[PDB]
Amino acid sequence: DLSALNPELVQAVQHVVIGPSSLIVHFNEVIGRGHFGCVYHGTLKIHCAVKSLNRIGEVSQFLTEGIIMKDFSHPNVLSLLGICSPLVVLPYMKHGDLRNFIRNETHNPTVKDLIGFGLQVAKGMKYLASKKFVHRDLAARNCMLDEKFTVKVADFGLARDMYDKEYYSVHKTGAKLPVKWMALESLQTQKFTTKSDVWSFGVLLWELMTRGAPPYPDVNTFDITVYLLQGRRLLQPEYCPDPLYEVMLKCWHPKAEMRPSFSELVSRISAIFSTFIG
Ligand SMILES: COc1ccc2c(OCc3nnc4ccc(-c5ccccc5)nn34)ccnc2c1
Repeated sequence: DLSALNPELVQAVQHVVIGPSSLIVHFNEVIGRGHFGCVYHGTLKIHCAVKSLNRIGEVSQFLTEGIIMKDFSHPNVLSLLGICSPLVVLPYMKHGDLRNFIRNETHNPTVKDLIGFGLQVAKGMKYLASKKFVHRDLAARNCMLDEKFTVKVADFGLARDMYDKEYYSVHKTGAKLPVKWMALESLQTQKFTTKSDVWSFGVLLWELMTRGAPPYPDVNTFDITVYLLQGRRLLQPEYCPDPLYEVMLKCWHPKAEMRPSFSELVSRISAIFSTFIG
């Protein structure tokens, strides 16, 4: 129903919609499980990941969401190939999510590699933030790697889901929130900003430098606000450089407006990264 869309967006429908004859989808093996649906191998011949929304609004809104997301193009942001319940068609990310990749006893990223994964995330977020887009759920689980180990910020738009339900807690609005990645003010208000994405990014850097350790494991869910207000932050991982820890502390500034922009994070991290060999 093209009449129900913003007249500005009608021309973009032909570029976001995938005709079912162009897409093969392999429902025989699940590759990813989200709360809203499963993910499967797909051949579009380009390799893709096809996300079902089986488990789950306005069809017009679903399309506008897809049109917004398809226009996003950055090497460190997961693209939308198109839509085909509607199926979400995404580039295939061979090496899965960042957290599982750094936890994997196969592959041996160096400290330089790990900082580089962080830098890539920062550049993806710099792009997203320049598009005035707030991610709300930045974490290592929610970023992915392709065949060339290019890290991409994912889990947004039509790809948004809870892909690891363990790290989401019920608030009172029944919202299921990633409390251990959330900024102080967001835990209090449930409002998310680019500056709260910056807090989440600091936690992500910590994940990278610990190779995917769970943050605050001896804290129980929403008692995190209490824990933080005692004057606490995540401790410096053994292999995390001093200046990288200083960056994390800046990301966790009590005053949202004093946290660094993603541009500044790209600048600071590029510098630290350049000091390393191998
Ligand atoms: C080789 O195996 C896969 C599996 C799922 C994929 C995929 O699912 C959609 C998606 N979009 N954004 C995100 C962010 C995080 C996760 C995720 C999935 C499982 C476990 C943990 C996290 N999926 N995810 C997209 C593209 N490539 C994929 C490749």
